[PDB]
Amino acid sequence: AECSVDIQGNDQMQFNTNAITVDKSCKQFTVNLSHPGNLPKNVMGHNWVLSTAADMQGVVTCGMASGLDKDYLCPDDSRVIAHTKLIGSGEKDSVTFDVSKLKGGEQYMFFCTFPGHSALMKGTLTLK
Ligand SMILES: [Cu+2]
Repeated sequence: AECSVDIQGNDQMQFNTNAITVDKSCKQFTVNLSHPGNLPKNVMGHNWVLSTAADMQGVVTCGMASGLDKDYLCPDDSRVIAHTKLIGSGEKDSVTFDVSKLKGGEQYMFFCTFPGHSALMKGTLTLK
């Protein structure tokens, strides 16, 4: 089983994957996020945030006004299944979550909540 994925967010507003597969035999799944660019996090910060497709817009909106010092996420927001911190150029963060948190018939999305990023920085996550 492959129970981790490495993801990059760059200075051109791109994640390097659009779709993440979580092998259902994994008890835990890990995302290792890094930022290959030169731009600092107040200009081009990225996080990796997971929610159901239905919840994505609310999480993104709640985040846009939570501000930079809250990593553009509403604190202790239970719609967020898992998230990293907001990182800038040359930084990295990882998150590990319980695969039991994923419902098998549900649609999940991952995205960055830095204001405006999620138009491009989004993809699917699928338990299979
Ligand atoms: Cu971003």
